Amino acid sequence: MDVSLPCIKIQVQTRYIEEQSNPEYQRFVFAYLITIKNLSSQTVQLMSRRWLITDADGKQTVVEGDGVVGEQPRIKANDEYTYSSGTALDTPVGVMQGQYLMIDEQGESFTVEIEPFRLAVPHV
Amino acid sequence: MDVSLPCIKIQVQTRYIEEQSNPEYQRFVFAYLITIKNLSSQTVQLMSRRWLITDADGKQTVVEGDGVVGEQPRIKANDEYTYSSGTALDTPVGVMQGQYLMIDEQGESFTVEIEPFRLAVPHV
Repeated sequence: MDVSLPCIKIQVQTRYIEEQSNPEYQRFVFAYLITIKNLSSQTVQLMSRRWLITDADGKQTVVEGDGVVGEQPRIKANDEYTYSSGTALDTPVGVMQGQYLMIDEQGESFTVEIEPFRLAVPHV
Repeated sequence: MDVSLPCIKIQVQTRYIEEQSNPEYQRFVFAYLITIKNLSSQTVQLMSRRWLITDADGKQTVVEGDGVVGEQPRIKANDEYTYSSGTALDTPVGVMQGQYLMIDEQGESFTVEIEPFRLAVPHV
């Protein structure tokens, strides 16, 4: 009957933290706030994460581990989980992309892609 | 920022077609009815498909082409598209899995995985 992977919708908002940064010393600090909405009919659980973080010059770093912010959130159908974290770059703009490794209700592994998004100093 | 690919829910029901089959001659025919639901907030379009069909003895076949049933359905948010089609195997059971290639509202490509489902003679 269901033959699609559980639908997980991810949104992100970002903000440059001027109070933690030092442009002079090439240190640009960003905060990110991420919402994970379970759009499937089962409860799912975020087990681990892997980030690929690229600065504006193209320098790549990998950051992985279990959970987000120290936890493995269990998300019911039609529920969501939000958290925030941060990264520092050597440049005023950069990109993060990666994946969450989740499990479904039967303890089955599935990977969820976090599409690339930009980190940027204000530019309106 | 939405940073996951559009959520597309695929469901399926299959049926063995006794009138089209000939067990004596090892010919087993199944029909399949697929519903594709747009759970994102943009209009998407299904452009092509690719199937891997596996019979109960492991014999594999690939079937691919543009559209489904001649069409490239344009599917709005919270609408759905249903079609049926059919496959014949040498064996009373087998498996189908594959992919749809869709485009999003900006006309970007994304692949939707159709997980394995079984085709089977009735066995209740």
